[PDB]
Formats: sequence, C-alpha cells, structure tokens
Amino acid sequence: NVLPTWSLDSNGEMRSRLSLSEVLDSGDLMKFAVDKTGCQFLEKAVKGSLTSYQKFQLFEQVIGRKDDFLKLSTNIFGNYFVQEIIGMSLTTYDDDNIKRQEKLKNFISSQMTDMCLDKFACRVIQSSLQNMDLSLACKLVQALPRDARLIAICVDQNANHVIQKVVAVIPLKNWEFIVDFVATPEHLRQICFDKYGCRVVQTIIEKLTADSINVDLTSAAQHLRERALQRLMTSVTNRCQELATNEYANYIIQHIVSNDDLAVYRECIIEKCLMRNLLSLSQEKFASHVVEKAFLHAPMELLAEMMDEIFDGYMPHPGTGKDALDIMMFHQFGNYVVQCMLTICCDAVSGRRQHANSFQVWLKKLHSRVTKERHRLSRFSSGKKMIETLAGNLRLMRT
RNA sequence: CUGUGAAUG
Repeated sequence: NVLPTWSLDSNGEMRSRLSLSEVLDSGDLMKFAVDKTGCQFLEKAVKGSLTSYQKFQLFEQVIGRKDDFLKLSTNIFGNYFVQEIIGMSLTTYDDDNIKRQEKLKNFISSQMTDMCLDKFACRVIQSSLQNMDLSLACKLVQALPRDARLIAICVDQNANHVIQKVVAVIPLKNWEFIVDFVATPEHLRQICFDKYGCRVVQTIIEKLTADSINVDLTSAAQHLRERALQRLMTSVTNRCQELATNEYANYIIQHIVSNDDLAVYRECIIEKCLMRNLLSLSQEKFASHVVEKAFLHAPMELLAEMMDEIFDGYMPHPGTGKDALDIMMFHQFGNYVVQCMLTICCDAVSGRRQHANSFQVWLKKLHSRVTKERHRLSRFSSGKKMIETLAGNLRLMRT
C-alpha cells in the first residue's frame, strides 16, 4: 500500500479504528484516495452523516487543488471518489457552489485533451458534463483540441464516450466545430472506418435529426441544426461508396436509410452508390445489410427499380445462364437479400405495406424461382426460411 | 447455410 505511516498499525496495514475526520485533519487524504483499501475506507466514510466542516474539507482536498485533483482523476481508484465528491459538491448549495464549479472547470480545461484520453479521467469529465452547470459545461467543451488530437479522442476507446456525452447534453452551438471537423473528407474516412469513431459519427447524425425527443426550440436553433446536418450529409453522400462497404461505416449508411426523417438523403444514397450495383453490393459481407435496409425503406418509385435491376437488369452469364437472382439466391451474403425481397412482397400482399399489383408480379416471379429449385434450397437453411415465408464475388454485365 | 459495430475498482 501507499498509506502514510501515521495511519498504519504494527503490521504495516491500515488501522481498524480510523475516522474520516482524522484523515481530513492529517492532510493525507491524497495517499488514502490512491490506495485500494484507503479509497474503500473513504467511500464508506462519506456515505454517512457529514458535518459542514467535513464537507468543506472534502471539497478543498479533492476538487480544490489542481495538481491533487488531476492526480486523483487519473487514478484507477481515485476517480470514483472524485466523482462522488463532485456530485456531493454540486448538490451542496452554499455560498461556494459556483466557485467550486469554476475551479473544477478550470482544472479540467487545463488538461482537457490528456484527460479525455485517460481511461479514468474521462469518467470524471463525463460525470461533470451532465451534472455541472451548463454555462460552465459549454466552456469545458471549448477546451477540446482542434488539431489531429480531436481525431484521436474520436477514435479512442474511452474518449469517444466523452464526445457522445457532449453531443447528448450540450447545445449544438458549442460543438458545431466538431460537426465541421468530422465533415472534412480526410477526417470523415478515418473516423467512420474506426470502431468507436463510427459510433461518434452516428451519434452526431442522430442528434442533428429532428424527431420526437429532438425538438427545435427556436428558428435559429432549427436553422443551425439543419445546416450542420446538410454539411455532414454532403460529406457522407460524396463518399457513400466506400462507407457502405466498410466493416464499420456501413451502419452509418444503414441509419441514413432506416431513419424516415432523413428521407431525402436516403433516396440520394440509393441513387448515387447503390443503384446499378445491387448485385455486387448484395454479395458484400457488410454492404448486403445496406442493401437490405434500402429494400426495406426505399420509396415505391425506387423500390420498383431495385426489383427490376435484380429481375431484368443484368445480362445472364454466357457460360452457365445464371441471372442475378440465381447468383444471389445461392450466395453466402446475397441469400439474406433474397429473403428480404421475399419478405417485403409477403408483407405487402397481406396488409403490412401499401402500386399493389407490382408486388403481386414480383412475388410471383420470386415464388416461381423458389418453387423451381426446391431441392437445392431444401439442402440449405436459407431456402428452409424461404419456403416457410412463402407458406467469392461473381458479377454480371448490365443489360 | 448461413452473414457485420462502445470503455474503469
């Protein structure tokens, strides 16, 4: 352990009869907070009844000294106690509440970048952002780096939650530079192709979309949100080809297709990169889900083609005579697309979806195809799921 | 014959 000598028994361990006031008066609370046993003692002690003097001491010794606060926030054990004391200070409304919040804001702003990338200090940052004064939380947001480190924070396993929290609890006026920074084409690729940066971008997109819980307050707020949304959507749709096939970015595309409030952009995504490539994209591991979402959420006018491309939109193979449907139906990733196409037709002819005769024609074509090869499809689980619903890249030449 | 995305004691 790292406990001070005064608080140890003759075996070198922490004394059993120890009180919180002794630790506070000794001025060695720091050594206790970074220790595994001492921090547990402190968390036990502060959970009881505390006098105003003890609250004052805790505030000053935990969140009142910059170097001490930074050392505790970046500690594996100390960060929990720091969050506890932060919440306690915010919930204590005396003549020093705003002053303690000001000191907290300054302490965190002086090391923002390094604290976001810290596995323990980012917890402190998030815990402050959602409970501290909004006036000072917005000021905290402005300490975020603007150079390449902002990419790091976005792609960091821990620091991405900080950016998503900022997006969740801070008005867009204060983090619009983040939208503009992600919208950069050289940054959008790096951030979207990352495991956690993709979550960051999807969270930003979801916040900039007006819906039931995202209700605009003023005309200025609505205009700001919609202009930021348009700026980000142009960047996304200019390189939607490489995003829809990426192992992580594809989700983003799916979102823009699944969300009915992004209809416009959805349709653009279908016409710019999806169309004339339904086969090869249906044969992709990650883009096949994008094709499924497109089939599920395309307007009737675009769904009409999306069917006609797979039906009569590719030249059959001159060697085997297989068309698009035959190649996709036996494909490891395209059979899910075929099942989705079957499902939309089975749902429209029943009453789940509303040109009604075109669905009859499409379902009759697909039903013919499935009934024809009942053997091979019965050999697989995909065809097993097809028949119940009714009850390696191989491309082709465009027609 | 099934197919892909979040970090502390």
